[PDB]
Amino acid sequence: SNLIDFYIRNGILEMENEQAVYPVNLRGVLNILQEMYRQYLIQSFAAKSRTEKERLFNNLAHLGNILGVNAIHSNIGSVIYKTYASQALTNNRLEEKDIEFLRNIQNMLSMDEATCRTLLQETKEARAGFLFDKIFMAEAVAEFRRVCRELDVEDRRVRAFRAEIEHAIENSLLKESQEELGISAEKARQVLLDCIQDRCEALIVQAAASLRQRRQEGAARDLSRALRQELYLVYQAYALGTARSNAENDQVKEDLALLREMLGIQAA
Repeated sequence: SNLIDFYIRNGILEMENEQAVYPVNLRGVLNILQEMYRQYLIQSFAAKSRTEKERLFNNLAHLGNILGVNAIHSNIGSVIYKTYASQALTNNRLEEKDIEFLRNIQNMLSMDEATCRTLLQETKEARAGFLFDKIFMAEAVAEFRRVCRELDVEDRRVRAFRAEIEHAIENSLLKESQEELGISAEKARQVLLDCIQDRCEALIVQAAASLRQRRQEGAARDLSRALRQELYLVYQAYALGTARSNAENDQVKEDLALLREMLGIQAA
């Protein structure tokens, strides 16, 4: 039966490749017929010795003889034999290492230029992990824009800005615009109003929270005034007004006024 069939397999009757085969199966777990070809095939894609080169592909033949074109399937094969070991060199270790291992990979395979037809297909989405869930960080969400250009070269503007906001605030002005321009290197360059509606609803919390009880809203000012009750907080502007006047340096002179012109411009 499938019992005299496997007993026909008693024909192929390898121990090695046979065992290894079924072994590669029952284990990994399945068309008794299927893996049969499978394992064999990649076993052939191996190193030659004129007669093994023969028995193998020769029985590899008696195989198609079994199944008995569909042989495009021997392409769905290496396909993953690639994709796997492929994206294997995924997480940035591109090198001459990839270069190296890779080729040789497609070597013990068929694969015409199709290589690329995946080389990136992989490298491609290879990013779709990171820059997709760029949230779980922002320096990475940017790290995408870092390398997610290196290889591959919609609220995509949201993080773009958020990662631009958090990064910019923590973080010259116009060449850093080039850092926010790294964002225009992902999103449009006209979404400053999703930037402003994104950098405006931030200043507040500092106003609301710094402004609450004992000593200062001078801090929530220094950093929130790092942008570009009513007179009460205009006193933090008064507070540093003198507190800042901690040197009366040439600049201290100009940064104190316009700034105090901002809390003053952002009057109330």
